[PDB]
This record gives sequence, C-alpha cells and structure tokens, in this order.
Amino acid sequence: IKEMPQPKTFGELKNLPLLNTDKPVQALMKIADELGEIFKFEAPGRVTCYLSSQRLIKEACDESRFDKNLSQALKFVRDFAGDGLLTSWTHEKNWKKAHNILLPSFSQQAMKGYHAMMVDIAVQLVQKWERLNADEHIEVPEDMTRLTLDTIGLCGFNYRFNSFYRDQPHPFITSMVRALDEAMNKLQRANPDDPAYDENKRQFQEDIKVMNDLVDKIIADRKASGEQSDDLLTHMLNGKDPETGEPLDDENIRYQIITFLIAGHESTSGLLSFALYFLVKNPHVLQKAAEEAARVLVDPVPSYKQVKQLKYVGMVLNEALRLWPTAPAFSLYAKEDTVLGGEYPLEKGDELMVLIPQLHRDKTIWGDDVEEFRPERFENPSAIPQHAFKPFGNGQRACIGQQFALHEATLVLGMMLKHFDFEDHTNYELDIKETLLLKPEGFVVKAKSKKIPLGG
Ligand code: HEM
Repeated sequence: IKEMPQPKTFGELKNLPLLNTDKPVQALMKIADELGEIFKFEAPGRVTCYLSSQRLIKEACDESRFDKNLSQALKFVRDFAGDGLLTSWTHEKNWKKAHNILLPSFSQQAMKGYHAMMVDIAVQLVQKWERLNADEHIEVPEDMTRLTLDTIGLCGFNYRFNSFYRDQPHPFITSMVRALDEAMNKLQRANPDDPAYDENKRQFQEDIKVMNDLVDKIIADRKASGEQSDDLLTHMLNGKDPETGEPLDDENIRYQIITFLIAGHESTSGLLSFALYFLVKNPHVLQKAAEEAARVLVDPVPSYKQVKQLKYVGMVLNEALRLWPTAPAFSLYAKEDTVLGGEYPLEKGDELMVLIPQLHRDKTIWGDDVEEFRPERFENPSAIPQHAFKPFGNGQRACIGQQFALHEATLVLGMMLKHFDFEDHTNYELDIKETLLLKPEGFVVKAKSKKIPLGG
C-alpha cells in the first residue's frame, strides 16, 4: 500500500499549470515519462488517475471491477449524439439494446456487404489524385476526412455527402464539425454563462436542428418507401434485440447514425494520415508495403478477399495505431472499492484514464526502441501480451467500428500504394493537433501516378 505518485501541485491551481497547452495528451505523456505507470492528476474540482503500463491497464480492463466513464467531452457531445452507443452509460437500456442489435452488422463477415460502397468512395479519392496537375499537392488529413465521412454516409444510411465535388462541405458536415468544436471548446471555458457565448449557444442549437432535420428526414423517407439496402439504416429498421425482442425507435436510430459519423470519421481519417505520414518518413517500409499492394491488388478494383490478403498494410496500420492511437484515451470508473495493482486503494466511483500512446510505449512489452516505426512488431499478433495494444478501447465498450475502420483503411491504403508513388515535398515536421482525436496537422504530400487503370 503506497501513496499515489503525483506531479507538483501549485496551491489552489493543483496540477493545472502543468497542462498550459492545447496538446494535453502529449503533455501527459511527458508527465508519465517522469512519474511512471500511474499518477494522480488534480485540477480545481476534479481528480483523476492516469495509467500507462500494461501491468496496471490489464487490471483496469477487468469489467467486473471497472466500467466505461463518460468524460466531460463525451458529456458535452451527448447533447447531439444522445443515447447512441458512444455517449451512453453501460447501464442505459438503449446501450444494451443498440449493442445487441448492431454487433452482427459490424462483424468481419458484415464487411463483405459494405465492401462495394467503400470501393465506390475509395475510387473517387484515387480519381481525385489522378486528376491533379503536376505541381499541385495533396492535403492528407483533409482528403482522408472527405473519404471517411462519405464512406460512413453511404454505408451507414445510403446518403451521398459528395465531399469530392465540393470546396465547402455539405451543410450537415459543417454543422457536425462546428458542433464537435463547440463541445471541445466548452471544456476550457472559464465564464460559460457570460454574454460573449450567446452567439456560441444559438449556433450550437442551429447545428443540432440541422443534423436532426437531415437524419430524421432520411429515416422517415426510408420507412415510407420500404426500400431495403446494404446499409446500417436497413439493419436498424429491421433489427430486434434478441434479449428484449424490441427494435430501436426512430429517435435512437437517428442518434446512432449521428454517432457513426462522429465516432468513425475523424478517428479513421487520422489513422490513414498517420500511416501515410510514417510511410513517407520510412521509404523502405513504404516500398515493402507498395510491393505487397502490387502483388495482391491484381484486378482493376480490389475484391474483399484481396483486402484480407494485405497483411503488411494491416501491420503498417497497427504500427501507426501503436505510436499515435487516434483516439488517445478512454475513461473508466471503479464500480466498487478496490485495490489497484496490490498497492493503490480506489474508492467506488473514482476515475481512471488509460493513456494509450504511453501504454503503447511500455518498454517491458515492446523492447527499448519504442519510438521506431516497425510494422514487423505485428507479424504475429497472438504473441502480443494481453491488453498491451488498446487503440480500440476495451471489452463490451470497445469500438464497435473496429472491423469497418480497418477494412476501410486497408483497402484505401492498399489502393494509394498501388496507384501512386509519394514524395514528402515539404519535409513535413509532425504537428499533432488534439481535438477529441489526434491528427497530423498540415501534413501535405505530392503523388506521382503509376498510370495503372481503374475498373468498372
Ligand atoms: C481506426 C479508427 C478508430 C479508432 C482508433 C476508434 C477508437 C475507439 C475507441 C478508443 C472507443 C472507446 C471509447 C470510450 O471508451 O469512451 C471507440 C468506441 C466506439 N466507436 Fe470507434 N474507433 C475508430 C473507428 C470507428 C468507426 C469507423 C466507427 C463506426 C462506423 C466507430 C464507432 C464507434 C462506436 C459506435 C463506439 C461506442 C461503442 C460502444 O460503446 O458500444 N469507430 N472507438
């Protein structure tokens, strides 16, 4: 039984002066390098505990002792994501019900049905880049976000945002992105009911009606035609919880649709952008990956089977997730009084954060060279110690989109590698912007086409 390690406290400010940054996760990582696998963090009126070692994180992942907590971010996101799967407590009736209904629609098998729609958008991306003039360049996260949003839109509810036809995004995306940005901004707002934020709260209400109006209209449209589809909306309209026997109601269906867009777009865009960041910085890995892509992707458009044979591209994406998991933290609470790691007593309801980028640099698990980009670490996934690699969270509250995200990213990165050579023409210095997610801000490349025809 030990006192919990903790950074210096500064009077009433507690540990807050140590996070005077718009990159708190990276600052927290530096604090963990100093204090080790657990420290307590205090701010005026809040206390949390940050875990970074596999040894402790494997205890935190025992679901009989700790359940998912809604961070303050998730709470503010709940004002428009409602009781969709991401922003619900595990005890909510609609959590268990939407989970049981939705899980078969997110399985590896189910990816066979979304494949044609993911290729549709992936071809539009390849075509965009094929059509650039020499001397133009690519804005990487901006184009990955066009792709992921359009793919979730199409696979999710057969709606085309048509992001590659636009300078200014579709109104629904604008409202969604501004809603998220407002929810993030609220976290560091000292005088929230001040008059200066009345414009903020009106705009926030406008963006919610825009999102709701569109999604309610498409749901009602679909119920009136009876059209069936290869989309998640179809499954939610037809599905019944095997446990209660009930279906989702229209309002919850709307929240799940908004939730897929929130949960899937930025996180999957980051994963593709970081993977392409590490490849252009490690030309020898880029060549090995491009060699796989040429060997495997023999038809003008990839089959589902082919995507599954892209094992090295898969390793690349897992190593990008090791170094910079794009959702860098998830929050947990103690369900009852407990002792963590035989040393730290926790009281019922105490909060823990899992600092995933630090977890992923546990030298006792990964070897001393943790900063190096080595996809080969993932050659044999079953040999990786249990709970060492957690970019998709944990247990029943893990990412339901994991197979969808991975299949999407493998497909797209395999086609990028097949069709283009890449140049890091600005010698880009990694700049990791933090919102709810990580992304390599300002990352730009040039792509030189290999002149390989696409398909019907
Ligand atoms: C590679 C990109 C992705 C990463 C790194 C990621 C990561 C995560 C993480 C860490 C969680 C747990 C959140 C928490 O504990 O508070 C989560 C949950 C969730 N994600 Fe993802 N995710 C990704 C892609 C997607 C996609 C493409 C979708 C949807 C199509 C999606 C939908 C969801 C949903 C609905 C939840 C809540 C699941 C539940 O609690 O029942 N994610 N994801």
